[PDB]
Amino acid sequence: GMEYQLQQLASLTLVGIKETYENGRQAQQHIAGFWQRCYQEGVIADLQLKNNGDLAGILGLCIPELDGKMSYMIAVTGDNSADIAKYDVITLASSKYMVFEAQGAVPKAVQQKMEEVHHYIHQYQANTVKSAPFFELYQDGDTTSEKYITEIWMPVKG
Repeated sequence: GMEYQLQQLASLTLVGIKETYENGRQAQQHIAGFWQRCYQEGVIADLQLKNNGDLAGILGLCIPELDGKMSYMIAVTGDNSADIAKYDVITLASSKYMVFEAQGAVPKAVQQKMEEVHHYIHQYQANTVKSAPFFELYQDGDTTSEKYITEIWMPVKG
């Protein structure tokens, strides 16, 4: 079902790498490959060394762009300093969130759930959702498992 938990975050510093796609659907078709490349290059290992634990996992941050484009940033919550400048180092502004769970193999289960979440918001949270970045949060585990849990954090007003 579309059960969620309300959570709130202070403003966070996110350190990572961003890719911008033409729109939401083209993003879905490139995101797995983007994760594969970051893994292959050692970017994931490097970001995990910077992970300060503010969020327990690594983020797939979805950044709706003003011109209709969709950016995806692979990132971790980190501390700010000159070092982080090699990567993109941005502030995710404080917000309340509805936090959903996708259970299943990454990326298919996450993209299925994300589609359900957008639909749920489109029907039932039209005037409560915020136009701000939203994210997938990945804990360690076996992401190929049909039992793997990914959190989906959608910003809401309040």
